Amino acid sequence: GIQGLLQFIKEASEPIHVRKYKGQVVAVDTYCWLHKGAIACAEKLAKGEPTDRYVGFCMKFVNMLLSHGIKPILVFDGCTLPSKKEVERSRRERRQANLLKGKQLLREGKVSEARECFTRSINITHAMAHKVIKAARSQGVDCLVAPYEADAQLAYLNKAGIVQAIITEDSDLLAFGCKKVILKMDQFGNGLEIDQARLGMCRQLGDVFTEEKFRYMCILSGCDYLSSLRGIGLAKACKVLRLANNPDIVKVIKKIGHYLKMNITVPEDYINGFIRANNTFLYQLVFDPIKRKLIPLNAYEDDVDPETLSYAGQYVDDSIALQIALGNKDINTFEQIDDYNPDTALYF
DNA sequence: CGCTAGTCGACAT
DNA sequence: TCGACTAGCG
Ligand SMILES: [Mn+2]
Ligand SMILES: [Mn+2]
Ligand SMILES: [Mn+2]
Ligand code: NA
Repeated sequence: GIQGLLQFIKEASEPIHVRKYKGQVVAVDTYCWLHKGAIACAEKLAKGEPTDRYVGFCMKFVNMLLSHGIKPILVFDGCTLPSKKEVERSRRERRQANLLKGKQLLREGKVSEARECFTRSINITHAMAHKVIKAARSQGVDCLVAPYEADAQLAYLNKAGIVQAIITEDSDLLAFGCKKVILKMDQFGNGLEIDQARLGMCRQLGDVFTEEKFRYMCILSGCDYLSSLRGIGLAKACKVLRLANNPDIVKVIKKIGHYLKMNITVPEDYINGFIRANNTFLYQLVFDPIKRKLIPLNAYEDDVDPETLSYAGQYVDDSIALQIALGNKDINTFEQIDDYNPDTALYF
């Protein structure tokens, strides 16, 4: 999550409606709808009580898309990424803390604060997502569980031309190189659209509107893969990259103390972290829904050795990747929880 | 002025 | 899954 990215490129956004993509294909970061839908029933998901309201919550959105002739491809998060294991551990810890806090508040009498702790201990399991998948398949809507992060999968779907837009709330999709991103979409169909090509409209970006430089900026600002340097945001990173008259990024990062004229100590492990973060944004494993195989988000360059890309996702057999993609195989238990077969009547 | 980290929100009666 | 708002510090 690139904090303050949306407001930073505000001049490259515009209010639209979904009808602009009428008759076209659009992929969806479904976990946002899952969270917002789970908020309405936080306490019941906290007590372990049976609840399927979030299903209907996502379904009114899906149906709203179907009403305007849109073809939605619901994309779901899959396995945990090693480049995000720290943030995941932290989030898990906070969810646990809030859960225990709320449960303690139930043993007193405070009902509001307990609900406030329960609405911040929301854990979107893969079973709920599977419920949403079943509900979507009952309506004939394509679904796809990403090998890891849904971000990279959406990015691939958008870059491959399989979809023409990405409905999400996360700003990372821009850093992954998505062409068209639809943000802040209500249940009525109104939202903001940020096109990559329009990134040149932002005067405060300068010449930093190319995919590579924009990615470097987003990384230097501070992402989930790598915490930024102390005192470095979007503006200073963009400033460095604008003053960066050098194709090699490493030397620039080593010269960040010069480009900003500040006292910045940069550890080697932070440089390695930047390389790993960049390679995470570039070559994270996604799933080709047509050829049915595990591929990186972008084709490997000649200046990169895929042997040292374990943090960007581990390769598995294409059959397993397909079973996970369909959602038939649970992410954790790695066991078959469903028996859906797309052949026996997205996947051409 | 820009960056940081904490608070607060998304639901919907 | 995330972002929006802001007091407080450089
Ligand atoms: Mn998760
Ligand atoms: Mn994501
Ligand atoms: Mn993300
Ligand atoms: Na930062």
